[PDB]
Amino acid sequence: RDFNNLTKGLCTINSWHIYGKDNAVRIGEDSDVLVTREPYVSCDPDECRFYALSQGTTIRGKHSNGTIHDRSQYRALISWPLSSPPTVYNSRVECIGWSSTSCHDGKTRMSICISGPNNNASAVIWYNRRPVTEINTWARNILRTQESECVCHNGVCPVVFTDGSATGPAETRIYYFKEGKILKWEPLAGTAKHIEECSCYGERAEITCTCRDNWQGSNRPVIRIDPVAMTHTSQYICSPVLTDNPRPNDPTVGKCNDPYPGNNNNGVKGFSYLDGVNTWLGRTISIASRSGYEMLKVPNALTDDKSKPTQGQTIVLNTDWSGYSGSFMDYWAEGECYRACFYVELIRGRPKEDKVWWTSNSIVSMCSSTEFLGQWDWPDGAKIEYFL
Amino acid sequence: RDFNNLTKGLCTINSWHIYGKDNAVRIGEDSDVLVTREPYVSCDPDECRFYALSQGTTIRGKHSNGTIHDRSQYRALISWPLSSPPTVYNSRVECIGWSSTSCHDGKTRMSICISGPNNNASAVIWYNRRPVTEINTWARNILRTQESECVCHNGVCPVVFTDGSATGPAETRIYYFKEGKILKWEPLAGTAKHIEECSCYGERAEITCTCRDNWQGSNRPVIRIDPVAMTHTSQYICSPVLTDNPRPNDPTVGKCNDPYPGNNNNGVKGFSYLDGVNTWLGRTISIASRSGYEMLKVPNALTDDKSKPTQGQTIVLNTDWSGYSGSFMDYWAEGECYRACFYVELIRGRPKEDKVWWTSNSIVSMCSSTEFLGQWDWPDGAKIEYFL
Amino acid sequence: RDFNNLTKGLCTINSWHIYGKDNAVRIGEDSDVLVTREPYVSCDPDECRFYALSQGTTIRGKHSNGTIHDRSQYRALISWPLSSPPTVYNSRVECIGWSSTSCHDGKTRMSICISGPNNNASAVIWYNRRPVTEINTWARNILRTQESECVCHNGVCPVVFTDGSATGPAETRIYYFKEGKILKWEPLAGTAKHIEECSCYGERAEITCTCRDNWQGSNRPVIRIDPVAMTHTSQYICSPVLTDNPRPNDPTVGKCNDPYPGNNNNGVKGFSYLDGVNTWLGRTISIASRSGYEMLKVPNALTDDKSKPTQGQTIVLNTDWSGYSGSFMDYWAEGECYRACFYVELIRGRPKEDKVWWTSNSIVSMCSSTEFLGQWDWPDGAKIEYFL
Amino acid sequence: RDFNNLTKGLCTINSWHIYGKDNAVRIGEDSDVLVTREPYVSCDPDECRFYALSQGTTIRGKHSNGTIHDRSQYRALISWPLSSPPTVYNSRVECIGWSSTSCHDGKTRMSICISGPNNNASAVIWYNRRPVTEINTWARNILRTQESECVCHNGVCPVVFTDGSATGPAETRIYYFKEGKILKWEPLAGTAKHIEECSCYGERAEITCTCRDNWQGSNRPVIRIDPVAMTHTSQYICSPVLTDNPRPNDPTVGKCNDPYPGNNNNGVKGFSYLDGVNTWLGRTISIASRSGYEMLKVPNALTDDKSKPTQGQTIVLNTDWSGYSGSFMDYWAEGECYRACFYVELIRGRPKEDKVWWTSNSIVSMCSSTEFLGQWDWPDGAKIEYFL
Ligand SMILES: *[C@@H]1O[C@H](CO)[C@@H](O[C@@H]2O[C@H](CO)[C@@H](O[C@@H]3O[C@H](CO[C@H]4O[C@H](CO)[C@@H](O)[C@H](O[C@H]5O[C@H](CO)[C@@H](O)[C@H](O)[C@@H]5O)[C@@H]4O)[C@@H](O)[C@H](O[C@H]4O[C@H](CO)[C@@H](O)[C@H](O)[C@@H]4O[C@H]4O[C@H](CO)[C@@H](O)[C@H](O)[C@@H]4O[C@H]4O[C@H](CO)[C@@H](O)[C@H](O)[C@@H]4O)[C@@H]3O)[C@H](O)[C@H]2NC(C)=O)[C@H](O)[C@H]1NC(C)=O
Ligand SMILES: *[C@@H]1O[C@H](CO)[C@@H](O[C@@H]2O[C@H](CO)[C@@H](O[C@@H]3O[C@H](CO[C@H]4O[C@H](CO)[C@@H](O)[C@H](O[C@H]5O[C@H](CO)[C@@H](O)[C@H](O)[C@@H]5O)[C@@H]4O)[C@@H](O)[C@H](O[C@H]4O[C@H](CO)[C@@H](O)[C@H](O)[C@@H]4O[C@H]4O[C@H](CO)[C@@H](O)[C@H](O)[C@@H]4O[C@H]4O[C@H](CO)[C@@H](O)[C@H](O)[C@@H]4O)[C@@H]3O)[C@H](O)[C@H]2NC(C)=O)[C@H](O)[C@H]1NC(C)=O
Ligand SMILES: *[C@@H]1O[C@H](CO)[C@@H](O[C@@H]2O[C@H](CO)[C@@H](O[C@@H]3O[C@H](CO[C@H]4O[C@H](CO)[C@@H](O)[C@H](O[C@H]5O[C@H](CO)[C@@H](O)[C@H](O)[C@@H]5O)[C@@H]4O)[C@@H](O)[C@H](O[C@H]4O[C@H](CO)[C@@H](O)[C@H](O)[C@@H]4O[C@H]4O[C@H](CO)[C@@H](O)[C@H](O)[C@@H]4O[C@H]4O[C@H](CO)[C@@H](O)[C@H](O)[C@@H]4O)[C@@H]3O)[C@H](O)[C@H]2NC(C)=O)[C@H](O)[C@H]1NC(C)=O
Ligand SMILES: *[C@@H]1O[C@H](CO)[C@@H](O[C@@H]2O[C@H](CO)[C@@H](O[C@@H]3O[C@H](CO[C@H]4O[C@H](CO)[C@@H](O)[C@H](O[C@H]5O[C@H](CO)[C@@H](O)[C@H](O)[C@@H]5O)[C@@H]4O)[C@@H](O)[C@H](O[C@H]4O[C@H](CO)[C@@H](O)[C@H](O)[C@@H]4O[C@H]4O[C@H](CO)[C@@H](O)[C@H](O)[C@@H]4O[C@H]4O[C@H](CO)[C@@H](O)[C@H](O)[C@@H]4O)[C@@H]3O)[C@H](O)[C@H]2NC(C)=O)[C@H](O)[C@H]1NC(C)=O
Ligand SMILES: *[C@@H]1O[C@H](CO)[C@@H](O[C@@H]2O[C@H](CO)[C@@H](O)[C@H](O)[C@H]2NC(C)=O)[C@H](O)[C@H]1NC(C)=O
Ligand SMILES: CC(=O)N[C@@H]1[C@@H](O)[C@@H](F)[C@](F)(C(=O)O)O[C@H]1[C@H](O)[C@H](O)CO
Ligand SMILES: CC(=O)N[C@@H]1[C@@H](O)[C@@H](F)[C@](F)(C(=O)O)O[C@H]1[C@H](O)[C@H](O)CO
Ligand SMILES: CC(=O)N[C@@H]1[C@@H](O)[C@@H](F)[C@](F)(C(=O)O)O[C@H]1[C@H](O)[C@H](O)CO
Ligand SMILES: CC(=O)N[C@@H]1[C@@H](O)[C@@H](F)[C@](F)(C(=O)O)O[C@H]1[C@H](O)[C@H](O)CO
Ligand SMILES: [Ca+2]
Ligand SMILES: [Ca+2]
Ligand SMILES: [Ca+2]
Ligand SMILES: [Ca+2]
Repeated sequence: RDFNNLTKGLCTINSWHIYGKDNAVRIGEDSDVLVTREPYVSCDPDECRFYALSQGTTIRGKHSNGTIHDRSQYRALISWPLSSPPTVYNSRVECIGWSSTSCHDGKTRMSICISGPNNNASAVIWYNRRPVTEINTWARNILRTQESECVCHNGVCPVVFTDGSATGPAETRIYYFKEGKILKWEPLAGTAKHIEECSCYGERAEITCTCRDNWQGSNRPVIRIDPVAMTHTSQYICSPVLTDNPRPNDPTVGKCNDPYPGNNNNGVKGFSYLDGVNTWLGRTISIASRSGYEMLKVPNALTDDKSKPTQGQTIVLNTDWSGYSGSFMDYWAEGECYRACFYVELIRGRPKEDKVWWTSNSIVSMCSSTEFLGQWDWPDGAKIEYFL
Repeated sequence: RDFNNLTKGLCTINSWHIYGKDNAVRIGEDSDVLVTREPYVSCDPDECRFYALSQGTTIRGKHSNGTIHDRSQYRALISWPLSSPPTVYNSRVECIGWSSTSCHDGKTRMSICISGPNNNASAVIWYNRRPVTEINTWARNILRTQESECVCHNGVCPVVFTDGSATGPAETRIYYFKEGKILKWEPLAGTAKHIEECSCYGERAEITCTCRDNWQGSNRPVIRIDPVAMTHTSQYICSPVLTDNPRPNDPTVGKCNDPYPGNNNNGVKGFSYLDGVNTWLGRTISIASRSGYEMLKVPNALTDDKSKPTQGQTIVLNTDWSGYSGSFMDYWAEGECYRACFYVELIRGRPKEDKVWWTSNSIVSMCSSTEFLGQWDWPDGAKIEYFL
Repeated sequence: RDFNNLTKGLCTINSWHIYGKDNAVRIGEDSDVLVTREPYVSCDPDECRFYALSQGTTIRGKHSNGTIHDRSQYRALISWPLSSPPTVYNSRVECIGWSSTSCHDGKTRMSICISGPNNNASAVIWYNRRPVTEINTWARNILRTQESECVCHNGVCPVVFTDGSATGPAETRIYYFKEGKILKWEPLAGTAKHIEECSCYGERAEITCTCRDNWQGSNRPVIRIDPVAMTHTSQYICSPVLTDNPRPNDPTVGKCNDPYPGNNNNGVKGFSYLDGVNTWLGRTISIASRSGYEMLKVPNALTDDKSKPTQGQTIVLNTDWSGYSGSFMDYWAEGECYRACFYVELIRGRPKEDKVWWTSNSIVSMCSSTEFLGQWDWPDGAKIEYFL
Repeated sequence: RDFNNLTKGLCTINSWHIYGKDNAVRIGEDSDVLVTREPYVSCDPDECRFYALSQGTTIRGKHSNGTIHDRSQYRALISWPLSSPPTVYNSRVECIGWSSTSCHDGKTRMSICISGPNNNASAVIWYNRRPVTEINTWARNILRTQESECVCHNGVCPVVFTDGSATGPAETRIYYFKEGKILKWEPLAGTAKHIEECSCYGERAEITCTCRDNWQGSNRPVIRIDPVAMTHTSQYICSPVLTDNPRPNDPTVGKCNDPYPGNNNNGVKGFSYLDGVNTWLGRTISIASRSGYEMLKVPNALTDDKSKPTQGQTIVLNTDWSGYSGSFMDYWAEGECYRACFYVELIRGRPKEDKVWWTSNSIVSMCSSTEFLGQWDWPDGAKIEYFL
């Protein structure tokens, strides 16, 4: 009924508790589970749901062959109930396309899907489950967006798009939507040199996005957005605890205003919570592949170029596959503070498990606790041999 | 709560954006997807849904053998959520029969199914999901209707029926319903010589239907209906851009008040938006079979017998199957104008793909954008070899 | 919100239009459809649904072997949306048992299931989806009830039960429920000599039930109930158009107050609408087995022992299986009169189709039209060979 | 809208009537039914549902191999509609973990799942389907809880947890929750020597729990809780009718304040209704394995150490498998008293049926009748040979 406002700060993060897990690849071995990738989580005022890009086939279906490809006419943003698997019978299609974001502004949901050939893509912006605005490609090279939820404040929902090269300068724009209409857009500013796949959260009337510099950086770019002024800035996480993948080994000193070098032309969607001493970074455990997942408390990671971990939690062991990770919060929970949450995509099949013809994923998701909770690890759990 | 009134004009159509796609044949290769044909789309005030005639069997079921036949006791109008596939578990049966139409008047939904042997068919008119009126065959030769949504204005929902020959003069009637009760009916008037399968839209208190002349015309007949006076007229699209299928090659000058000759006794359901310079026509790309699909901006197509395209958009490549197409709009969207939409049925299996015993379809649907958006093509996406 | 009152008479019945058909055995050949029998239809104020006794297994499941048996611990009254099939995923369990009835009183639904061994059965009466009353067997020989909907008037819902022999005198009782509580019960009165499986309808504050005399009668017993006085009487349909099965050939004169002889110890659930000249009887076409189904207009069938048909309609051809049939009406439809409806169970598998190990059914249902509509036939449609 | 208060006493229990049965293993032989164990039943004000711990795989899925294990990352508390099976498509995930409880306080539902390795487990307390409180392991040895519903009074919902050895003294705590927040907790008091898996019910402002002494007792410990004072006590059922499993033969005199010896280090979740002369105890019929299930009326079982049965009812024959059993009541039923209900888990597969690689269960549930109803037996009904 009223637009949500980001009026709280982050709760104190002392560990992470289990929130949701769908076991999709395990279940889908013998039931009608859609092939997906690029999942995330997003809340409405009365319900939190899982989101992902469907590949328009089941896992056991013969059409799962070739689902390593990212962009086809058979993809769609779907959502489904928390910790269920994305099945043919319980998945709701939000919009058609192969890159997406979605967020609820307190009154209703905006969802954005991009589709088209590489040189001629377009975003359709849906609001209250109707298409309202369309944006054509501006650089004719894979118009793409967050692949995790956007955040709204007083009806204003900023969204980061990038169009242009994955391996060289690109054109990044921040659109400021309200009711699916464009209030304003800006070209990227500040010192981030390449932006993809922003993972975002809102607190005290500011939106923080941790992104992927695909071109040069193994540290992550950060965009900080003021949704009232509709202005933003960008920099990198200063910390030497480097959080992209693949990446070089951690140094002793990071970079604040440039890419930390050592790996070019590659990366993974990731996230952080940047809140002074209450700062936690996610990363794959492996420097070489999307294997393992950990949370590291790195006080002042954003601003301190020598900051190292003071605490940590294993999410996925290094002998298990991970993938994309991103941020969401239940903005509508009761209580004095916003509880940080994240999900990790657990990718299975190709390219690393190539005895199957498909690529898919399941989801694990955690939220922060002010307790110091015991840790477990949360693998996908499927036996690929079963699919042979 | 109030009856809807057609109080807006059409938005400016500068391209088409993707709206819905169900990927049904791909998904149904390995999940419980009903065999269908004759699909369409229709909105309620709070939801838009996919509609089709079920064949009362799944695609992988052995009973899909023989589903090339149009009329059986196993067919029913079903609806299901936008861009989901029509599954056994998520499909709602509207009514029983093998020819249908459906539309929401602002307060509730009217659905019409016709069933029976060829010589003794009957329409049952359902309103608020209860049968209210029944109409017996008047020419004892396949009583049949639109196979796409009707349109209502102030409670009045006109519906075009035809009973009689597919290959010679037939008896076409326009019924004017309100709350499922017949207010009036008229025999066809004006210069259209044969009418089937009207695709209709409403704007500024008038309903425009683009139909199929199965007997003689490769140009399409048009019925224009005044739902307040409850009167109508008919003519043909004047344009030489001919839009039935199969059809002769395009001439330089069309016919306004007679069938454009060259193909007899055949056709496909299609549609147009006829709005002065804002006029767009759909057609299969092939003149010979239901292959490919394009949208052509043909200013004044209705009234100008020399009008040629000034713009276009590919929907389905000519190396992919199409099928029926039709019109719908979300009459309940907020905004100053009605956004034109359409769907294309993508038919698979028999008669052209005859290594399978079944015939089915998936759906793609688009709405108009006031942007000039990049184009993609939208095939069914299924590999028939997988079903062998 | 208010209790429904039977304030209307029957509409004029001039033919029957198709209402619902689930095609369950066809669909269930390759999807998760529950094995059922003893189906019926019943309306709530906002929805009409299909009802049946599940056998607690799918048709393709190995546990369908043996489902020819009527009474097991694996049976339950289920309901599901009109013209859908009873699937594992869309069926709601009303109550547990192997004999049932159900009806909505205008405020909420009463459902009754009987379970137990033959000598120790009990009815549980559910109201607003909670168990409220229980009734123990009184004759220790298969306590059993209607297998089709009950009818309510001002909160009073009479229900006919029989306990005792199927082939000799039994103890039949009429319970008068309100909010699931017993207001009163009576032993059977009038001249009916054996009662099973009453099919009931309500009009002008009276409830009429057409039942099965299993012991001696090939004419059907009738119970007429006054739900305000909570009293009833019974007789037989006088007409020589005999409507049980199996049955002797039709004579020229029937019996009003005794069983019409010729077949002993056998029968089928059936129904009629007894309304002076507006009287229609259902019967299987075959005198020998549950094959075919027709509706016959037999003016004054109840009271005229020489009355013969003046009109008719084929529902199921004599080369197709039928089964149980029963009455229901949408008491909540708008309009000046109650539209008569019925369903026919289309039984497949054992005992007549014994190359399969299972017995199941699909449903067809019709309502009356004041038009003279063309007729079709409505078989189950499944090919048993597909299940071999 | 208001918190529920335990203002009624128990109805008179004169027998048990059938309430719910899901036939899950039968149905799941050929449909997408999740593998489960540790089921229970719990009501909301408008709906009663089945609950269990999923194993994150279907029964026919290859991942069912190994589901004899109790604790994995693939488990979750799920709920589903009464007497449906827990399917992939109709199951709602309450929370992630391998030990649980859940109860509705009149305004909304609290659910609690525990997850983690054996030495580092944690409880997450969800309220209104959001995580609110987390509790870390205190004895670093499988933190575990009830595995059946909790009970609330005026917003206060006590919950029994145990952390520590299964075969020696452990640390049991009673947490008093309100809106998912901890109001208070107490260490176990009174004379019970070991507590696991409390089955609880509420009447006249007191909560009674019948638990499992795994270490020494074949009589059951009882905890009685005052949810207004937030205090409790504990003792054993005095009766010589011993109700754990496995167990020695029944003696003539029981123990009130110590474990009845004869079996060490083993047991089964069970329940009783302790209400003076209106006292009923459940037990497996076999003393040696989880086979058979009966209800025994044992007047004053709680307080009389020589009390023997005066009445009984067979629930499951001794030639059929049983398992866990527990208590629930519909606190929101209308009427002068609370109707006692219980469920029995019918375990199938390993360890006793070891030709299959999986372990799963179905559910049967009964409520009390003030009639003396005939008895049936209620086995799972599945043929294990079908799964070979
Ligand atoms: C029950 O549950 C408990 C809660 O989960 C669990 O306890 C938790 O245990 C985990 C696992 O050990 C702890 O996580 C670690 O935390 C480390 C930080 O803590 C240390 O440093 C602080 C500052 O100097 C100290 O304050 C702190 O001391 C305090 O706490 C102690 C408890 O553990 C207590 O005993 C003390 O008294 C004191 O009060 C403590 O000494 C953190 O450093 C560590 O992360 C690094 O190590 C991991 C390898 O294990 C890496 O995977 C990770 O990436 C980090 O190392 C990498 O990066 C560093 C920073 O850049 C580099 O310096 C390293 O060299 C290393 O770099 C290599 O690896 C990278 C990754 O592959 C690569 O990219 C690089 O290039 C390079 O190759 C870890 O997070 C956790 O904090 C505990 N939580 C709590 C509340 O105690 C308990 O164990 C469970 N109990 C049981 C019985 O099972
Ligand atoms: C990114 O996305 C962009 C947006 O989609 C995309 O640009 C789009 O490109 C398509 C594909 O080319 C364009 O569609 C065509 O539009 C044609 C009309 O435009 C021409 O004519 C106008 C009037 O004379 C001119 O105003 C116009 O010029 C303007 O626009 C230009 C941009 O393209 C620009 O460069 C200029 O500066 C200027 O400002 C332009 O010249 C339209 O004619 C065409 O349709 C015909 O051709 C198709 C074959 O491609 C047929 O399939 C179709 O049916 C039409 O031809 C048939 O029918 C005609 C009419 O009857 C006959 O005359 C023909 O002979 C032919 O008949 C045969 O075929 C029939 C079908 O099988 C058969 O039935 C007959 O019997 C016979 O056999 C097409 O629609 C589109 O408008 C562009 N949109 C926009 C906004 O620009 C861009 O390419 C993408 N970019 C990248 C990098 O990939
Ligand atoms: C398009 O749709 C139309 C609507 O459905 C359809 O027309 C319908 O056609 C059907 C099929 O013929 C009609 O049903 C029959 O109706 C018979 C009654 O009507 C006759 O008798 C009346 C009174 O004497 C006359 O008023 C009436 O005349 C009027 O109507 C005529 C239209 O048909 C018109 O032409 C006239 O001008 C006039 O105005 C008419 O003559 C009815 O008797 C019949 O049922 C019996 O026959 C069936 C066999 O076909 C049996 O299956 C059925 O059980 C009945 O016979 C059995 O029982 C009788 C009574 O006991 C016995 O006397 C018989 O001997 C027989 O008994 C044997 O069989 C039993 C069953 O197996 C067995 O149990 C016994 O032991 C014994 O073995 C049938 O219902 C229908 O009324 C028409 N409806 C309308 C509105 O016209 C039209 O055909 C379709 N059009 C096309 C082009 O396809
Ligand atoms: C239709 O439905 C009817 C309703 O269900 C059904 O009638 C019911 O029948 C059952 C099955 O018989 C009855 O259950 C039993 O009830 C016994 C108690 O009743 C007796 O004792 C009372 C007190 O002394 C008497 O008041 C009572 O008399 C009254 O009622 C009679 C009706 O039956 C009537 O005829 C009389 O006139 C009178 O008015 C009656 O005599 C109860 O004792 C019994 O349970 C024990 O026996 C079972 C074996 O069948 C065990 O499985 C069970 O565990 C109990 O025995 C074990 O434990 C005892 C206590 O500790 C020990 O003393 C025993 O030795 C034994 O111990 C061994 O076994 C244990 C379990 O394995 C093991 O752990 C031990 O270590 C040891 O090895 C049973 O519950 C029921 O009450 C009837 N209900 C009603 C309302 O009548 C009727 O039969 C059905 N009709 C048809 C036609 O099918
Ligand atoms: C059916 O008839 C009964 C009996 O007349 C109606 O019941 C009355 O309803 C009114 C207003 O809702 C009450 O205030 C009276 O107390 C009712 N009872 C009696 C015994 O008079 C009932 O409303 C009618 N049902 C419908 C749908 O109109
Ligand atoms: C799931 C898995 O098996 N992940 C492993 C790690 O356990 C570790 F062994 C590692 F060496 C590493 O990168 O850290 O290799 C990866 C992985 O095999 C490769 O990077 C790519 O093939
Ligand atoms: C899907 C497909 O393959 N469509 C093709 C067109 O690609 C083209 F090649 C064409 F020649 C034509 O009609 O335009 O043939 C049709 C088709 O094969 C036939 O008309 C009928 O068999
Ligand atoms: C479905 C079917 O085939 N029904 C037929 C009728 O078509 C007819 F041929 C008849 F003779 C008859 O009873 O009327 O036989 C029955 C049936 O075969 C038997 O009664 C029992 O086996
Ligand atoms: C289901 C079943 O077959 N249960 C039987 C009882 O019928 C009975 F025979 C009994 F001896 C007994 O314990 O009471 O054995 C058990 C069981 O086989 C074992 O205890 C463990 O293997
Ligand atoms: Ca990078
Ligand atoms: Ca034509
Ligand atoms: Ca009989
Ligand atoms: Ca024990």
